[PDB]
Amino acid sequence: GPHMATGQDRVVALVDMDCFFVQVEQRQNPHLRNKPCAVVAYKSWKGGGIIAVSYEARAFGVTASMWADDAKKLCPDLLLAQVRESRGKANLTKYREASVEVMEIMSRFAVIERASIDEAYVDLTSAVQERLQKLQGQPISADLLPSTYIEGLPQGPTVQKEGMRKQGLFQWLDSLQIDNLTSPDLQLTVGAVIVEEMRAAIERETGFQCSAGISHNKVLAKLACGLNKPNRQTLVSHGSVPQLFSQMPIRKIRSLGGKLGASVIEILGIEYMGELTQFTESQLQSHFGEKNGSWLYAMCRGIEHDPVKPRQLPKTIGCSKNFPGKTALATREQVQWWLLQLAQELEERLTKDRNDNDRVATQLVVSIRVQGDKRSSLRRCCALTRYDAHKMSHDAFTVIKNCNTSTEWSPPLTMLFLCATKFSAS
DNA sequence: ATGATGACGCT
DNA sequence: AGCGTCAT
Ligand SMILES: Nc1ccn([C@H]2C[C@H](O)[C@@H](COP(=O)(O)OP(=O)(O)OP(=O)(O)O)O2)c(=O)n1
Ligand SMILES: [Ca+2]
Ligand SMILES: [Ca+2]
Repeated sequence: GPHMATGQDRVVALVDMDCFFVQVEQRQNPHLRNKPCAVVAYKSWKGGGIIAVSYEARAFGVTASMWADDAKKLCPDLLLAQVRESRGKANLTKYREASVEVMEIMSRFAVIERASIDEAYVDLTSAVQERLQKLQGQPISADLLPSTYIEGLPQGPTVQKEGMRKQGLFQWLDSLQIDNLTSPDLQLTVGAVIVEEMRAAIERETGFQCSAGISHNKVLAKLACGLNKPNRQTLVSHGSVPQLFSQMPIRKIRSLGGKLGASVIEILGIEYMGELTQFTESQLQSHFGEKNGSWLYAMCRGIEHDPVKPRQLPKTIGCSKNFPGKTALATREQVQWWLLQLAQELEERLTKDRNDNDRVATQLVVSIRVQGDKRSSLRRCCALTRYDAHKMSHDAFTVIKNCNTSTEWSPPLTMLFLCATKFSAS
């Protein structure tokens, strides 16, 4: 139990666009539609680096971080769109703008947290209560959930994918107690009805398809989203967690895909998320720190309290370019010229941002990488007082020039990064 | 060695 | 403040 919390207090969705940069290019160029295709940055080196891949091309084994020339070996008919190039660098404006299209539609339904260029979390708790006030006690038909998967179902007593989806959904809805407006499962179900609507509106008004996850917190909603991609949505109930987590590799859960997840596996000698339940909160805290330990203890039971933050715009605006291998900047003149190119794109994006969103950045963060992967090697800041490219590139040079151990610059820089931050209204 | 981003934690 | 981790 009567005093044990179960993490069923919210309805949270994570919406993520399907092969996003590819859809943006396919909307614009109908020849690319329903074909194996990919988006590449640059062209000179091995046909360019693949940044995004349609599902038709994934069926040939093509992935991101492949060189286009190598992708062609797996998929000879592969079609390519390339990222716009401005001032000698890749420019993502087209995708940032398509992103705004989608975010503004989602923001009509509820408060969103912009999680990336093509993903947003939604807290649907209030919206769900609303929809439950209307539809006073009346059944939810499977027709309101035409693309929803219920994770863990069907169980017990078809041969095709859509057959299985529906069988599971029928089992789910048949068991659903609609007379209790406090039922966590009913609330998730209504949550999923709203997300069907949201996803319909996105596709109607933009042409873009997406997937979604619906559950009681962000981590489960994110996990749920990727269970049935593309163009589908997945409901992960509290009750589904023990079986789902029982064979779920630790690295699949958000924030456990890197070093901490590896420590968890190595120190505890476990593989799957469910196995974490057999450790006390104190043991987990002793191994991984108080915050991580408490987080892990709750999370392996499907419980997480990270709030959906009310934030629709990025908190930073940055411009970055890598200079790998022989292309690494070796002279002072090069460093200054590329700082200028970056500052000019940055100035362009800052002026737009100020006009649109009534805010101004006050700090300029300058970050470089040295040949050989020193320490980002180095990060320094200065005041951003004027949206002026020549001043910003000059200031950035001023704060990094001391790092030169040499007309010549050594060690060669393999990356430059300018980032505007610490925004104030207006 | 996708190269281009973005959010947040630690000290 | 500057570096590290984790992710799209
Ligand atoms: N390391 C990465 C990962 C992604 N992206 C870009 C290209 C993607 O189209 C977009 C969204 O990334 P996702 O990881 O969501 O991948 P997609 O949306 O392309 O595919 P999926 O349908 O698997 O989400 O961000 C990128 O530039 N660099
Ligand atoms: Ca995506
Ligand atoms: Ca994404």
